[PDB]
Amino acid sequence: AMKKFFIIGTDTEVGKTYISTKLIEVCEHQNIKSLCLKPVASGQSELCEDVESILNAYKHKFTAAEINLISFNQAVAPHIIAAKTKVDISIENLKQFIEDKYNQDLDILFIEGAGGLLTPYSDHTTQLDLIKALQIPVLLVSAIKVGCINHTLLTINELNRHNIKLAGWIANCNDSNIKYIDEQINTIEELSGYKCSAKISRNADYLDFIDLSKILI
Amino acid sequence: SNAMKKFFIIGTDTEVGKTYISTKLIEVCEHQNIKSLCLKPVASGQSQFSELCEDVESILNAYKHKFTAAEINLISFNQAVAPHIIAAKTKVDISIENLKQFIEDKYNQDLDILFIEGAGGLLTPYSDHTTQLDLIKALQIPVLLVSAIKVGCINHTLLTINELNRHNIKLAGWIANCNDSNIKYIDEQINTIEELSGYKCSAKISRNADYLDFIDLSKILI
Ligand code: NA
Ligand code: NA
Ligand code: NA
Ligand code: NA
Ligand code: NA
Repeated sequence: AMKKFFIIGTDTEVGKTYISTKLIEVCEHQNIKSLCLKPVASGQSELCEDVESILNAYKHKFTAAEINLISFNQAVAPHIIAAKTKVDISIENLKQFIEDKYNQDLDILFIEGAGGLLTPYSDHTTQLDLIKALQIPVLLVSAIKVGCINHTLLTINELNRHNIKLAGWIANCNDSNIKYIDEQINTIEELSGYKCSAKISRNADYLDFIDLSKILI
Repeated sequence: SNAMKKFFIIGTDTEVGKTYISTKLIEVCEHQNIKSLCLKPVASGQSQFSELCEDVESILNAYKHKFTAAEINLISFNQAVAPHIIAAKTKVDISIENLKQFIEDKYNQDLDILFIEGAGGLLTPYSDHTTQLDLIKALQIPVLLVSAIKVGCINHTLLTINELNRHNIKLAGWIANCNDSNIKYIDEQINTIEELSGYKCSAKISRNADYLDFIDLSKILI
């Protein structure tokens, strides 16, 4: 009965990790047994910054080896760094790593990906290939800024083409200088047909936790 | 002109240097004595020096004012935000039918090439129920895709190409706009896009002018 969510962004640097920490915080506060994986990571803090962020959200209940399989140091590709260092980001190895968690006593398993939907894992594979092999739903994090509507709709359409369920989308309103935030969110909802699951801003709010909790119910 | 070739120019994101590429395409035509026109039917972002939008001014300057602002643009907004949002706030309807008529009305002119510069990405909205793609579909013309090479460009370029392919829209070519010389692994990213998409890059444009630039850009038109 374990719920599973593969977390992707609409672009690189949409605050996806920040959202993962908020989802972890909701589970922890509700005494829900959860785990958040970061199977592929880049950019060192010994451990990568996103790996450290997730371990810190769980108050070190888990280890880096329990959540991460492969790490890169340059903030470009995991995939271009993988080719430069002569290592592979293998779909089968990542699939086995994630599916191995399915018999743990968890209510929810989150899997934070390595950027966008078609972020490559090689010059012949993308993150979609892994998500499609897993046959699990996606949680899409959209950073609200000029151009986000095009990126959010493109990502939702690609998911639809490959019959990957969209469990929900989250508006990361990480920049209060962006004008017409509410209008951009309403447009994405209208054009996509998906109501926004949660509107998260820098200003901490309990509605964030109420809305985030509903994704998990 | 019955022989007129048409190209709808779109970007992988809102600020990818689309207009700079359009000015280079105009320059190749002007130099080869090819009769061309470049439209910017929907524009946003006021010029630094006039009441007109910056992209409208760039196109007019590229043609040395052989055309008027009314010939190249139908709808303009001062704010550099999603055009449909300003349109809704200012009681302006961005209509697919009106844009289609504005563009198709140029087809009886003595032009060898018609460029139409779009207003952001493929799915940038024109309203709460339409996007740029609806106009492109209605026009039945090929697209030129401008991709700014930067981290995240692979995902955006592949998503845009796949959306074109789903709606049976011809991709005339994609251009790598290497507008930021500080970006790491530029050739590796272009190579990844070519291998995953199946489309060889039509032209690699950098901050420094090159012979390859004009040869490659000319080949898109021939
Ligand atoms: Na296991
Ligand atoms: Na493949
Ligand atoms: Na589907
Ligand atoms: Na006419
Ligand atoms: Na529609």
